[PDB]
Amino acid sequence: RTALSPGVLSPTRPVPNWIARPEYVGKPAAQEGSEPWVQTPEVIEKMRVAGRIAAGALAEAGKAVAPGVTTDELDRIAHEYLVDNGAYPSTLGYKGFPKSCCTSLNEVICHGIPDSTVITDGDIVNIDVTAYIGGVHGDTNATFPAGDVADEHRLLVDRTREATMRAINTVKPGRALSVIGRVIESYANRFGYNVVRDFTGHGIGTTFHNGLVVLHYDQPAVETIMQPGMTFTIEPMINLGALDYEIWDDGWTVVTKDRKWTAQFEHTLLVTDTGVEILTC
Ligand SMILES: CO[C@@H](C(=O)NC[C@@H]1CCCN(C(=O)C2CC2)C1)[C@H](O)[C@@H](O)[C@H](O)/C=C/C(C)(C)C
Ligand SMILES: [Mn+2]
Ligand SMILES: [Mn+2]
Repeated sequence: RTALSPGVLSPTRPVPNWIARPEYVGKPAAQEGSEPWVQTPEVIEKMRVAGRIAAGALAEAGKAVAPGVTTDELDRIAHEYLVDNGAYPSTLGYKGFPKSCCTSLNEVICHGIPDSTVITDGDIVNIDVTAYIGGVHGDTNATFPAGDVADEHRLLVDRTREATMRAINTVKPGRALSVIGRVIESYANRFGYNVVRDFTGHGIGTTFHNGLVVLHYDQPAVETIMQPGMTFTIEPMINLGALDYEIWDDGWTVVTKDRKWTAQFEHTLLVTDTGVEILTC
């Protein structure tokens, strides 16, 4: 279709007061980045709840992807799902972000802001929802087709889901963390795609981004070894075109400079005693 441009935002959606806010709501920055990478058994139990709720919200919003829907409506459905299940939407009020999920159409790499933009036939849309409940976070995203998606765009989406799943399969105690981005990038590059560098996955727990970084490209200089009880996301963004990007005037929305489309998937993972468990169903 035509290159995207910003629509109009709807007003802030309320959250029932009884649902606890993360500490960072309304503040310039979050108190995150230096927390332990291995979680306690108590926190891991809590993170199974938050992950399940985030995965339900993402699935409910995904069911509404269809030509003619607005990205604001996806956000209303995600928001409603989270608050009906007792969870706060972690994006809402993180460094002022104004909505309860990120909706990233077509050439939007990440961090799209739900708004009056109407989806049309052929579009792809990433919906990224995080839930905060029991003092911990759960983060997941997926890219959904709207209507009759072109073969090159269908392939990019299915190969980005494959890359994410291949990477998840490598996770176990003792594995070098660098294998994740080796597996993602070696697979994506077979088809000539380019793996985004400047946005990464991350440890997650009682804080949204806890200071652990997970790269999605090949970077053998990272020495980090995976430990039982570590919790982190794998969330590669994969481009049909070049990596060069621009940020919109809202200071959030990241778009490819060449306007070629891009796809993402994300799960929150637990390193178990023997392998990996997807906490976001
Ligand atoms: C692609 O998006 C991921 C992403 O930017 N990661 C990079 C980390 C972003 C925050 C700062 N970082 C840290 O290491 C700091 C320790 C805190 C890098 C992000 O985690 C998404 O999955 C999440 O759903 C959206 C979060 C908002 C920022 C829109 C609310
Ligand atoms: Mn996310
Ligand atoms: Mn994330």
